[PDB]
Amino acid sequence: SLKALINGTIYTSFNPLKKVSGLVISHGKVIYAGDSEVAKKIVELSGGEIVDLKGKYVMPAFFDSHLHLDELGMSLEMVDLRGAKSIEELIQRLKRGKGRIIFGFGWDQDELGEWPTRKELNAIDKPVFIYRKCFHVAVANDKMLELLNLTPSKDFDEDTGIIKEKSLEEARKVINERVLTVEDYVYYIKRAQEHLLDLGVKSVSFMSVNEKALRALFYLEREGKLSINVFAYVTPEVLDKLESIGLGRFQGNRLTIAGVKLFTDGSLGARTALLSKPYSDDPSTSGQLVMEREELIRITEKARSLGLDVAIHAIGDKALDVALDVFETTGFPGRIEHASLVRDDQLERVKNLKVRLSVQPHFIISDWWIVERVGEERVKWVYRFKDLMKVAELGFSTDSPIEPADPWLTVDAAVNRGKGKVKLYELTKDQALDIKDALHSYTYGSARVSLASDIGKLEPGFKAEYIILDRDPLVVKEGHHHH
Amino acid sequence: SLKALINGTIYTSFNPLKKVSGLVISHGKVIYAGDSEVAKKIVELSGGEIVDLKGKYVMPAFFDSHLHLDELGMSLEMVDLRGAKSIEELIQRLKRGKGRIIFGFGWDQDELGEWPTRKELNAIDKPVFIYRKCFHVAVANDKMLELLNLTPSKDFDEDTGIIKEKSLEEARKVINERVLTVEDYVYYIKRAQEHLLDLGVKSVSFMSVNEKALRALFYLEREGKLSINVFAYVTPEVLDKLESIGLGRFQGNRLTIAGVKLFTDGSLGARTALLSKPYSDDPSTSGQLVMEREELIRITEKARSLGLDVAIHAIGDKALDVALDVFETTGFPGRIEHASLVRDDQLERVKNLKVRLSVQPHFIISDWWIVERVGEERVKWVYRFKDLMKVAELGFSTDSPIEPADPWLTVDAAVNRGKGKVKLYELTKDQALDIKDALHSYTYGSARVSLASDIGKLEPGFKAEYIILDRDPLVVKEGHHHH
Repeated sequence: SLKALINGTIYTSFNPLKKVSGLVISHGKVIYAGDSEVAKKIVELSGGEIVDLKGKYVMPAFFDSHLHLDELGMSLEMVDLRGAKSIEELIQRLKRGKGRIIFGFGWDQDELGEWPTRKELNAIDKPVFIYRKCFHVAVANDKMLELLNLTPSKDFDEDTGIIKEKSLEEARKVINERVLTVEDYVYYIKRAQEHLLDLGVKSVSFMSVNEKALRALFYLEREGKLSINVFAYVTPEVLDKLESIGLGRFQGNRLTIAGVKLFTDGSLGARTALLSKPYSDDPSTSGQLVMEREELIRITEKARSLGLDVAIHAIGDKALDVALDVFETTGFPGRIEHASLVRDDQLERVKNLKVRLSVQPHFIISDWWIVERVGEERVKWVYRFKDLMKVAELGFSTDSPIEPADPWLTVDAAVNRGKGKVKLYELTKDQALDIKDALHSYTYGSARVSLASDIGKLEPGFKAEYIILDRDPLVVKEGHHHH
Repeated sequence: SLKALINGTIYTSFNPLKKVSGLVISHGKVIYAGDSEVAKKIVELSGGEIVDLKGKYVMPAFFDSHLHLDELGMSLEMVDLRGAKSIEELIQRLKRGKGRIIFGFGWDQDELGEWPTRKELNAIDKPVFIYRKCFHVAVANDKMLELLNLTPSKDFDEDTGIIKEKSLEEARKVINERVLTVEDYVYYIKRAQEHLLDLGVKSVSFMSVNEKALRALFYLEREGKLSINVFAYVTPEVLDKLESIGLGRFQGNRLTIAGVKLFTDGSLGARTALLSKPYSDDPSTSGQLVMEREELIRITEKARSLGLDVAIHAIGDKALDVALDVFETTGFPGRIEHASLVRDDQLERVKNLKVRLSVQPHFIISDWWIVERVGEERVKWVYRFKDLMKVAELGFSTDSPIEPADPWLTVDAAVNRGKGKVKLYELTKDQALDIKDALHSYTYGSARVSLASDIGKLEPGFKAEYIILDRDPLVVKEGHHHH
């Protein structure tokens, strides 16, 4: 169809700020951006729909440059056990849960009075698997333990049903590869995309797409049931399978086979992020390197032989050195995920290697313990978005479901930096972004970081991914957007 | 870019005949078809290029619904040994050949005076593999035989270098899977597509895409070096590998993973096509079934589980029964390739199952021996294109490089049926098509047969694949098209 959007205020770009009064759209792409009367005239001659905006505002849709579509779907279906004050309350919540397997999250023995147990969870006549708050421990009943068939170890207590550390790593792998079916993944991804679409997020980079998530994505693409643009960054294990048929970058209608996702380190919360000096609240540790340079380089080169992008998780400042070493050696300006701790000296190296950065501003709000982890002397390195925007293309993301998916909450985090919420604000005030730069990062910034060359602006040649607002987005309080 | 094609005669459809004077094209798609002044006005308002046709004619580009892109590339690079009158002449031709391995075709011992031999071909300091006329026998030198490492049998004479029957089948498999590299396939496909593009063929169904051809296609697609639309029909072996990642129908920019290609029988020339009664010139044989129904159904269902199309080769009339049995049982209206012999009773079954047909009219010209194979009593079943067009969507193709790729030669074959060239004309006069129906079959007919829903017409919504002609294509002698 050929359509015009007329008689409204259409933002086509944020950096630089450009507004028009009329758009012409042909087959999902903008072909004219300018005067409202010209737009209407074009569509009158051609034949087609003329949409009266009636003074409403139009902006490019949000692009979340880093999330987990399958995990978001699971999270939306999970039983919420946060704030449960007794085993009784916990069992009552789990009994209301729907589906083949009852997944839950968020319980805390401090709230409950005691740990939940395998025996207590046997009262639910379904496999039950429940994550503790912070997702480093889980408890399972008999039926779920039968499905999991976990390797005996000290990290798996068979009597109490408590699964932690590497046994939890095993349990997650088994759930993701064996227990869940492709049909489950289709269901989870459908749920996630409808949630995102309702929030105005119309494009994503889906990180760590595994074998079954990829099968689900292919299914949804061929059925025309993918409702958002998905840039798939596969696991190394999936990359091996792509290589076996020679499938590299491939852009479909909604699905793009985009890249591979790699890890250098863990997280600051668990103290597994790799630092150049020990943790300030644990001087015995400096974090944990997940993969060595040689293996990271090998996977990067395999991906590059297929024209695929390479995204590397690096939270700690030493992990960033490792990630930058990989990109320097391969001569590929890749993307770095998180970039949570960046030293003053690393800013110029980021600039010189021309790397892309995907950051998650809502982590400022969630990670209240950050200054305890890194100390005051490293505070200036923390989530330094204003500094990073100067040296690299910067995209915004939520890492959903780790943070809420609502883009306005992440915009607020970047603009206001946890003012009145967390210690970090007072210490890092000068890193606050203005609303224009935040919206740019969450639209065109995210698209560029994801190598989506026709997304992020509403200028001619770009995909017509837009959202319609009642008010000027630059002028509304972030937490006050409706419907 | 937004462009207008104005001041010309643009055929947008052949059945029914529709002409306009102006087209507007946006991002490779037609968005307006109509008056020349309206088209120019649209592009003036929008901004963009206005192309003056200066009275020239425009038609949808040809769509060859069945060819072998890799084999066409190889054929164009091969040494032509047709008409070589001595071993001396043959060696002289092969010495002028370029490349790592010297491939040749078309020699005949009747022209040469004698068979060529391994020893004689040792005079060329490269691996040499030379097909006899009709491609059922080949001869190879020492170097090529080293590369091939063929299994000892009666069909492989190691002293003379003569390879035939199942040893030739082995040699071809080894060449295609092991001897040729992906880089060779990239080179062959590039050569083929430039040849086709120069002929006005802008879309193809590429049949029996093997593992390395698929790798090459993926490479060309990601590099943006595919210059024609390619609908890939993979081998069953490749289909297994698609299934391993869940890759089904997938439409990229130029490359579509479209389907799987299956075989019921052989060919009438070799008397391997499967007939319901013995051959008229060999009463001892009725042809040869390549694959049984159960296996054909299994592969069809595997493909259908991935939303992939299924194309079945059926030349003989009994082979057609087998193909129709597969489509009936699976409940899938698939496509049949060739449909060379169709009985009066099979016409209604074709109609009822709603199958698509890809036919090759130039076979009328090449297959001079056809009436000897099938006899006069089966002549009415032969290449009955007018009858078939009444009961099914019909696409035209060349099966290149088996026939010449020039679409005008195939148009002529359908319209004139070998008048003054072969016996078949006088016997099957009434099956001749008019030029409008031939052009329709070679554009929209071929697209529909290949499930290319946005190719084949120059109406709004369709891809702008067109060719520019000096004259009205409906009014020019077929063999008289220039440049």
